[PDB]
Amino acid sequence: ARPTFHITVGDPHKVGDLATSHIVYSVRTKTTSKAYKQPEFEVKRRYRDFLWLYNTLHSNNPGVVVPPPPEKQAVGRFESNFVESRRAALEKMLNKIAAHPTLQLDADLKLFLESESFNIDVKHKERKENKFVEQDDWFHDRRVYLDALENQLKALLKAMDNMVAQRKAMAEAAADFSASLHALSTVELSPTLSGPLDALSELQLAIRDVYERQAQQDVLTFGIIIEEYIRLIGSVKQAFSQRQKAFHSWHSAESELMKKKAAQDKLLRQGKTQQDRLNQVNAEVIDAERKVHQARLLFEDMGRLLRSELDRFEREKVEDFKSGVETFLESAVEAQKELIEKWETFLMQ
Amino acid sequence: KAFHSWHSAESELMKKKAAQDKLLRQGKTQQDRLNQVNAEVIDAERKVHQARL
Amino acid sequence: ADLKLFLESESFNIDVKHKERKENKFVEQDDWF
Amino acid sequence: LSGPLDALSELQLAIRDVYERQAQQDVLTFGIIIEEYIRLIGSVKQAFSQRQ
Repeated sequence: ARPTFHITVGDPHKVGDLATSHIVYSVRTKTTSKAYKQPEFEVKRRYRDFLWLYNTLHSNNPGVVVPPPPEKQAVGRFESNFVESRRAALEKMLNKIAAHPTLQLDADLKLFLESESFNIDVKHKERKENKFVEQDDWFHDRRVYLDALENQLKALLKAMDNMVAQRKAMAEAAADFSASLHALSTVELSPTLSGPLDALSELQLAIRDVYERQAQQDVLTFGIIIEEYIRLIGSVKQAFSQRQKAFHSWHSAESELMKKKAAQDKLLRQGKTQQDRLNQVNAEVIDAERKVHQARLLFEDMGRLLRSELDRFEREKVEDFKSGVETFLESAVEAQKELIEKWETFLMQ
Repeated sequence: KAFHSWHSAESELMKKKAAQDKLLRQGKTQQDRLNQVNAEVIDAERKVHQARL
Repeated sequence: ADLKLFLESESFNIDVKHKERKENKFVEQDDWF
Repeated sequence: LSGPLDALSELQLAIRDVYERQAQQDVLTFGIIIEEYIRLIGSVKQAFSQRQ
């Protein structure tokens, strides 16, 4: 039910130009999930609703994840692709969250997916309105690697940008190389020389297209999967900050404990202590003692949750780049076949 | 005091490590100067390991 | 190593060379001399 | 995992290379031959001038 939540994000009611206009998607939840009311609902959410929503998920789940959002226009234009990315980004975000029972439980989200009126009015409606060193170590080890990996992923991202730019001329080149060959084939009046010139016009126009097409096959596949990760790596950094907070609050609980115990010792070494204050300070001590224990306890299990997540995440990353590598493979082989056919055409001339 | 030295060593190591990585992924540091910082990151670990122990 | 880099990189010996440094009895010896 | 990831290093490059390769393979061939004609053409341009 929780992962068995079925989501189509479709219907790109892409509100026409404003230079910032916001696509509204059907969100059809067909859901056998019993974390979603409707076995089908469609809502028609707009970008803004989701981003917020995404944030809401962020908000209701205290460290408890919130993967990347609907796609950013922070590099996006409003492109079908971009909006698709958004659509996808959601799909993904949603997908996962649904196969995480908790994020899927956000009530706003139930209402959101299962009612069209946007996140907002839903959101009113809902609130009725080892060593200490060894533990620090894994956290720091972790931070640091994925910090390094992040700077790499930022360099790899901009590598992709280059690769798309470096498909251009190339393109402009083979587009004017075709015209060059073509041009003289219309002005030369010798059929059997004009014709071959013409055949070579064909090869270059054909190469231009095939090259340009492959940027959308293989390079864009990698540029999407790299973009996905930087958000998600981004997100466990937000999670990490919740855990350090969890750490901050514990340590405050502990400092509070020591203050109250130190006061008790002082009352004690006056040598006559009223029994009133001995019970009151001690009681508060005991409440502090729980606060410390509970605080340690949740914080411990946040790191444990982070471990379980880290090994999943790590395996995931490999699978994507293999499918990534598969998209490259299909384009490369297709390119060479297409080229044999180009070759054949000018044998027959 | 020993508790004080040991966390001191640990905050100093985390810093040293951090300087190292940022210098590295500046991507404009020769392997000579990297080696000077790296060695010092490893001496800080010994300062943590001896102080904790 | 300079030579590896030298032969296996064109930028000349020089920048390679920065990059690499990360930047017996008395009678018997005297007789051999 | 290191190995494959690295293996993917080799590849990309190997491929890269092949890609890289091709100007030199082909493009260059052409650039030369293109040039050549142009050389004649220049010269016959002269040829003409002589004729004038």
